[PDB]
Amino acid sequence: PTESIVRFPNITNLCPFGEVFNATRFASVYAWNRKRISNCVADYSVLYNSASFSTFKCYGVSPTKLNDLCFTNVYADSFVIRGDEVRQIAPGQTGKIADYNYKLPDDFTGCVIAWNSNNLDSKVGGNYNYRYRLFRKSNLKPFERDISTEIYQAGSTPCNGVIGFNCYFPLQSYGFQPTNGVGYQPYRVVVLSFELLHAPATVCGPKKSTNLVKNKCVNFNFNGLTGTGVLTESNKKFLPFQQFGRDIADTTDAVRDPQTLEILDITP
Amino acid sequence: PTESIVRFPNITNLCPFGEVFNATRFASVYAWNRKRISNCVADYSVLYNSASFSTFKCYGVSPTKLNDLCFTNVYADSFVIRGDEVRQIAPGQTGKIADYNYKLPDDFTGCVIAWNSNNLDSKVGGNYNYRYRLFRKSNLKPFERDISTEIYQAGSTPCNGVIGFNCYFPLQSYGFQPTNGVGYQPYRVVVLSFELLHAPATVCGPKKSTNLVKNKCVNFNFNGLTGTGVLTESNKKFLPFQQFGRDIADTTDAVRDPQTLEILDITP
Amino acid sequence: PTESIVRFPNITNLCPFGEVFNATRFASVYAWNRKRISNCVADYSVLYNSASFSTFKCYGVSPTKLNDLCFTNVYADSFVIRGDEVRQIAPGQTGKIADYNYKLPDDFTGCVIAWNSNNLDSKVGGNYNYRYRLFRKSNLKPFERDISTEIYQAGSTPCNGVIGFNCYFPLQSYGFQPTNGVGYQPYRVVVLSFELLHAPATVCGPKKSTNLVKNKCVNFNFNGLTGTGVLTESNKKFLPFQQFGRDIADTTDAVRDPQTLEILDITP
Amino acid sequence: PTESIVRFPNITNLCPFGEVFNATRFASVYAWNRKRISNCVADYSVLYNSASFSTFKCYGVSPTKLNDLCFTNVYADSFVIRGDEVRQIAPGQTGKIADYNYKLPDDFTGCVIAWNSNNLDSKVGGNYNYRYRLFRKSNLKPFERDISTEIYQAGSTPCNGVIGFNCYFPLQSYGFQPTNGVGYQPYRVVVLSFELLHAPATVCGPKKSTNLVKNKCVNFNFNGLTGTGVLTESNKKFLPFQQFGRDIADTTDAVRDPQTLEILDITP
Amino acid sequence: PTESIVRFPNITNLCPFGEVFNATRFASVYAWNRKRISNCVADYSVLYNSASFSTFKCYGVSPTKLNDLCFTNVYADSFVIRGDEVRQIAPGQTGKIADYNYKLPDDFTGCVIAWNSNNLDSKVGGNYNYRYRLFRKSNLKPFERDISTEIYQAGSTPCNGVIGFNCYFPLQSYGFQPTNGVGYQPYRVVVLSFELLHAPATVCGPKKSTNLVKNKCVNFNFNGLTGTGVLTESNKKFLPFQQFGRDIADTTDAVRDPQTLEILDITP
Amino acid sequence: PTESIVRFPNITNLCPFGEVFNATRFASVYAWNRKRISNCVADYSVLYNSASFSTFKCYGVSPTKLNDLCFTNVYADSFVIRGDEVRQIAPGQTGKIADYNYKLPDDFTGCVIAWNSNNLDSKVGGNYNYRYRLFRKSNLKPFERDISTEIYQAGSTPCNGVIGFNCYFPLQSYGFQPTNGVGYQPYRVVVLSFELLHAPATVCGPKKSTNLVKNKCVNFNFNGLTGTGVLTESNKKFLPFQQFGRDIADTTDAVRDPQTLEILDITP
Ligand SMILES: *[C@@H]1O[C@H](CO)[C@@H](O)[C@H](O)[C@H]1NC(C)=O
Ligand SMILES: *[C@@H]1O[C@H](CO)[C@@H](O)[C@H](O)[C@H]1NC(C)=O
Ligand SMILES: *[C@@H]1O[C@H](CO)[C@@H](O)[C@H](O)[C@H]1NC(C)=O
Ligand SMILES: *[C@@H]1O[C@H](CO)[C@@H](O)[C@H](O)[C@H]1NC(C)=O
Ligand SMILES: *[C@@H]1O[C@H](CO)[C@@H](O)[C@H](O)[C@H]1NC(C)=O
Ligand SMILES: *[C@@H]1O[C@H](CO)[C@@H](O)[C@H](O)[C@H]1NC(C)=O
Ligand SMILES: *[C@@H]1O[C@H](CO)[C@@H](O)[C@H](O)[C@H]1NC(C)=O
Ligand SMILES: *[C@@H]1O[C@H](CO)[C@@H](O)[C@H](O)[C@H]1NC(C)=O
Ligand SMILES: *[C@@H]1O[C@H](CO)[C@@H](O)[C@H](O)[C@H]1NC(C)=O
Ligand SMILES: *[C@@H]1O[C@H](CO)[C@@H](O)[C@H](O)[C@H]1NC(C)=O
Ligand SMILES: *[C@@H]1O[C@H](CO)[C@@H](O)[C@H](O)[C@H]1NC(C)=O
Ligand SMILES: *[C@@H]1O[C@H](CO)[C@@H](O)[C@H](O)[C@H]1NC(C)=O
Repeated sequence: PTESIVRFPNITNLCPFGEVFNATRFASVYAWNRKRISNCVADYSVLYNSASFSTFKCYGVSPTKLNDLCFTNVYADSFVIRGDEVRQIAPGQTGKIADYNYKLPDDFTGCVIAWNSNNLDSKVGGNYNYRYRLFRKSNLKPFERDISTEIYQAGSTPCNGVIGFNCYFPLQSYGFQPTNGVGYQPYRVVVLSFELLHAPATVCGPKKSTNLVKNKCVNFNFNGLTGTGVLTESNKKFLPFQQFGRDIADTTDAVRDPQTLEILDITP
Repeated sequence: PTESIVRFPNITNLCPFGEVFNATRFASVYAWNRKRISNCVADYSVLYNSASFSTFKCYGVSPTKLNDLCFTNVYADSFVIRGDEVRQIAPGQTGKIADYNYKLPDDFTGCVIAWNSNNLDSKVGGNYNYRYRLFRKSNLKPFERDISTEIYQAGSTPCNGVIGFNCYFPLQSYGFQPTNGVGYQPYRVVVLSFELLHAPATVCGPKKSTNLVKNKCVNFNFNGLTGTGVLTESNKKFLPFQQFGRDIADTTDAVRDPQTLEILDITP
Repeated sequence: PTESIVRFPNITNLCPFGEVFNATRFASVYAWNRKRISNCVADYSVLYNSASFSTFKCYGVSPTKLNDLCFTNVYADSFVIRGDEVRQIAPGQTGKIADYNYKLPDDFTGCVIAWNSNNLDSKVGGNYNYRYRLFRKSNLKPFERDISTEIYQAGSTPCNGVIGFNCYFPLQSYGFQPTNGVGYQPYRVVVLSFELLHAPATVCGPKKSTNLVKNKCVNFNFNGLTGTGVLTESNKKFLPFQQFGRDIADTTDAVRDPQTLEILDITP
Repeated sequence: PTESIVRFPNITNLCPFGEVFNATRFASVYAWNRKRISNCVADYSVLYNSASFSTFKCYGVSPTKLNDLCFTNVYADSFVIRGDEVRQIAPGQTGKIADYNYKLPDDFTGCVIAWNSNNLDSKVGGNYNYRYRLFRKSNLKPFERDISTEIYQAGSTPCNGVIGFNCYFPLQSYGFQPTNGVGYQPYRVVVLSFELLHAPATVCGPKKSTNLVKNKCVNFNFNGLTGTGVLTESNKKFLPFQQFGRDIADTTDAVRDPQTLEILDITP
Repeated sequence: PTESIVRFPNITNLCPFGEVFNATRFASVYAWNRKRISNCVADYSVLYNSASFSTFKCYGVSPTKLNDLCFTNVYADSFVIRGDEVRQIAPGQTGKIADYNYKLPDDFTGCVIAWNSNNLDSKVGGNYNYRYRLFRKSNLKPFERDISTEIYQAGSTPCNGVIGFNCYFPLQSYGFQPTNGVGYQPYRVVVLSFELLHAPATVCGPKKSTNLVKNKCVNFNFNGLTGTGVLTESNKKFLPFQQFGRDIADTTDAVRDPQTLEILDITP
Repeated sequence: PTESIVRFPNITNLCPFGEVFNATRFASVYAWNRKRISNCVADYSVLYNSASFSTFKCYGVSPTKLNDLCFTNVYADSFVIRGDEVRQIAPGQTGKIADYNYKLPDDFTGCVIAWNSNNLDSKVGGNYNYRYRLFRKSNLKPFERDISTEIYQAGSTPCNGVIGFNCYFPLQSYGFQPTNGVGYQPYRVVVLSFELLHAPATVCGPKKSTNLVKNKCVNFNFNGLTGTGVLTESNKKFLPFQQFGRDIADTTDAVRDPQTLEILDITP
């Protein structure tokens, strides 16, 4: 191959990562806010090169390569937790946050971002506006939220909606102090889950497209699908929903152009 | 003086310190339990010799000399706190327990007995039945309790007694676990308050009453009234409520016998 | 398989776990006490459900699946160690307790049960009755107890049976106090070690036996020997010590019934 | 006394305490910033009401009585130091800040106001902008500022104006991290200094100025001069520099009215 | 007064502060080594100005003024303790060291000099040669040395020279390691006690003797006795053991010259 | 095999570890000193048996098996750090010392030796002769040394080589004190890296050389190459740079003796 032919869709607007990562108030972990990111371009090397983030652990994908991939959808989950609970935001972990507040699936393709927010979220005299669910009958399914406020019966006696002996309120405040220990500062956590459905991808990295070159052995990056071959005109009539064609060997024979919406036939 | 004579009333019922120190369940610090001890002989040797009481700080009375004195009324304040906040139970300190839960007066005459109770008040998974008042409008008065449960407004919004943003429950749980450190481990605290007024003493030690030896220079202890003199037979007509007697110079010159109700002149 | 058949020997006495776990005085770690448990029914549910054991770590056996398995004999090793020495009671770990006091094998099968015992093993002023072996020439073998009290020759000079310079006593006191931190607090440790030999299993869980079903395909648990097959009456004669009849293919072909003493061939 | 009279000069402007306490960037402790507060009304109650301040130690004047008094001049000193070194801002105290950076007089009249400033002064990657003088040949005199950057010589070898072995820069960077403990936490300290010398007082509390009641026995606070008397007219020839007279008994008997510049007589 | 006359005895030999402080191995605190120091010039500013001692806290005398004083005898008591126990070497303090190992009288006059000794007194694997007395029936008297090794009876059972249950060895090892914390770190402590009683002075400071001038008003420092007066010839026949002279007014009116053994009349 | 033949060359001098480990002064971590050790005998068991080395971690070799295997060349890297960043001297670890001062490759072969030096590298009042590189624009490559003293521009403004606002000096002082904590105490670190490139061995340990026995199946160690064979005589034409010889089977079959320059055929 001589030169790569990158074809990405003609998207003009950047993804609203700034509003998600720089918002004034984040939600509590029991009622975490999920934002749907779609139909835009997202720069992921801005997040990595910024040294504000204490944690940038990515599972199932590499953080440096994130600008080269087109995901179908992005879900951004934002909440505030304790410092010692940051390690519970991982696939296959146990604890109060993992079981009762935010559960990550084992088959997780995404990145976990955690930065210290002692400056903006903590307050002297106590910031008790951040609460976490401490009591639940059963553990949470992955990507499930619990906003219930029913009194957790921890004994034989019914509670009748009144707090007291063995009847506790399900949500407990953190009590954040600026004079707290290293494990007790507020941490804002944004979990970026990359949905990779077999669909037209709408969140692409910031890569400049290259105009189409055919009839020669070239590299190509069609919607994040890297390959090498000769691109020719395809007689095959793809259905409108269909975006890829798979041979008997499960390798893409043809791809629908993401800019001019035509069919190109890949040959080795 | 030749010999020492001690005359006490013939009270043989032992004071209920077993109910105070060996109760199955204590109460929370916001609703600390007060017990009135009177009209019994008190044994403070069993408190002093015990090898479980980590803190035995006595204010206004010597801890070794608890057995010698006589009092009228004893107030036992039992509650459960954590280790770091045991130091707040003293005259003149600040903190959440001192300001909003239990305040000791600066003129406190009594002892503070604190011992670790990690085995009885901690449960694996958390023992949340012990609560403390965390928010209050104004600091507490000495020997004042606040068992009201009203939602504390921490902002400028009238939120109608529903927990949420800037409206917090007044009581917060300790959440005791056996794995927690000694700063956050349960400590049972019994505060003994002795009041010595111009009243006949009802709480005394187990000091034996000796025989009445008159017309000799003896050291004497009549119901806690120590001194030296030559006790003889009197002709004064005390009224039944009148225990001792005073001269023109406001010095004790006659006492009533605790046992046989006989008036004895103390000449020096 | 249509039905499930469980056959266990008709033994009814409970195993003396109460004597092991609720004893008033535990021995020191250098002279740890091993008790042989056999010929009884062991209910491991009462250990698991109760919330006092801070550390409950099983190696080689799933902790929640203790009830269904049958063991030949159980050895319970009890001792007292401080909080930072709890992590050394594990296979493959190092430390003073692992090298000189109690060493577990790398192939250990069983559970480690450690709970805080600050009330029973600490007195104010120091509880020095719990000693650990501090000096030894060589590390201990697995499950080997050393109670020798010769003076340790640290230097090049003969000790001559007197403590002095470069000659130390091998045992050293913990010195527990209730004010000490959780690293220096008493923990009572019971190590359950299960052996699975060719002997008949005597320590079985609280699972209840069912009726024997013959000539039909069932799923059977014969005294811990799980399997599936058509149980049929056999003409095989087993010697009294022999309990099962593995063939040339190392698969269980016949089992002696633990109650009625019947030889039962298994057809797949 | 029939009533109370408070006569203060007709000063309208509020004191610029917003530009001192809420300044964007404080100076370092080696070059601490001193601001002269005069000719304005000062409200010290609003400083005491805020719970942001973690240290409000006032020496020689009580914090509750701050609004009552009047002063001629206020010296507002501001700097940033770590949490462990807050205690060295005290009269008759020793330390690095006391010897080399900021020394208070042994008889100091004012308030040391220190609050935690983690949110304003810390940043990720460390805020090293705040420097403290660590090396000096001699200890600092009280209220003396040293901004010399000469290289301190520790050994006999002359430094020659370059950094090297035994020749160190006199200023050391603090190294404030958001993840540091409370010991190394950035704290902003404001040291208010008051002069009690007799002069025309320019700064007073927010107390309302009442009318002038003559020939009736009233309490008075004439520009901070507390007393009780019958305020009558005077025929004394007060010169312009003379603000309050005195008698042969060295007691205050004639005070100039601050608003009218009219001499009044205090009659007991 | 015109001149100042210092007369000290003609001694030149320096007493071994080097052997006290720079010894290779010190002694344990239960068997602290006391050395008698007499007939020497002692340069206390060598110990004061050297940046080697972490603590140089002096009781009853100023450390800077020690060069200008003369004492009859100096006791140097050297031992090794831990960092947290350095505080306990003081009058009116409690602990294990103060009660059982080294006790200081309440009228103590001297200095306590403590410096860290990590490289000398620690070893990887534990340095156990430094022992402290942990058990004693009664508290120690001031300056009492106890080197007895008898088994402490902490219970009712006789011990009979065998260590075991409730029978402990009285000496307990520190167990120093170089990786230990600064509280558990080996500190060498030397306590200097000065006999200021009425006796011939032997230990004197490095002040140089000046020539004797008579019949004028001069300040004088005769063997550490300071005054102002006129020195003249005296007819008082002193007995050879007598140094000072005194009258009914309890004032020193005659002294003996340290060098010429001449009796001088101090006329004021 | 019958006996083992260990053949080491005729080397008489010892490797100069004395000034590497027991030098009076060490260099700082930014200017880490490197010493090349070759052509001598090194006794690693002296370092192994030392009672002062707290950390003796090794990578790519066993800490027990370092003496018997002998290496081509030894690079000794010496620097002083504090106790917290001892863990940062490991491959793959991230930190200030790792990124900016001393970086080890991920395939590092050798041993890290660290020991506390609080009595040598700390002085009362502070020892500031040991510096570390705090700021660098890029992370260091493995084994590169950067001693540049250029002013680190931390802001946008060009300040032209002067210290000031965001123009920090790159080096900073540890500031060791004897009373500091174990994290802030000096630790001398000697990294002993070894390369195993294709070259004749120059440093080998103190193991003695045995006489040759030919025509018998003996275990042999020919200067780091260990095998089993019948070392018969040869007739090879080995050029003087050929240390050993390999056949078509890619196995060692001819070794020239290091002590006699005689080629020996290894026959299986
Ligand atoms: C949030 O604001 C800061 C301040 O300018 C900026 O550096 C950062 O890049 C912003 N975050 C995002 C995701 O743009
Ligand atoms: C953008 O892409 C669409 C197909 O996705 C195409 O129809 C349209 O013409 C493109 N816009 C421009 C300006 O080329
Ligand atoms: C509580 O019970 C224990 C049980 O032996 C006893 O020793 C102790 O004296 C009791 N407490 C009081 C105050 O009597
Ligand atoms: C006991 O005291 C009472 C006073 O209440 C008295 O009446 C009675 O006689 C006394 N009894 C004896 C045996 O002293
Ligand atoms: C020990 O005694 C307690 C007392 O309630 C009981 O709950 C526990 O089950 C006992 N332990 C065992 C192993 O039976
Ligand atoms: C109990 O087991 C024994 C086996 O030794 C057997 O002989 C006996 O019949 C059994 N009893 C019952 C009631 O099953
Ligand atoms: C600084 O700003 C805060 C913001 O609300 C305010 O509450 C405070 O009073 C201000 N400080 C002063 C001295 O005015
Ligand atoms: C304000 O004070 C000045 C002098 O103190 C006086 O001359 C003037 O009349 C006053 N004005 C008012 C309105 O009181
Ligand atoms: C101990 O030896 C060192 C070595 O130079 C010396 O500086 C110090 O002054 C000596 N101390 C005494 C008390 O002699
Ligand atoms: C030294 O002092 C003695 C008295 O103790 C005296 O007899 C002698 O003459 C003195 N010598 C000198 C040289 O001053
Ligand atoms: C000493 O070394 C030389 C050169 O390496 C060698 O030729 C000689 O044989 C050696 N000496 C002995 C006794 O082997
Ligand atoms: C450094 O000196 C000590 C002094 O005994 C010695 O034990 C040690 O072996 C020396 N270090 C080396 C590397 O030889």
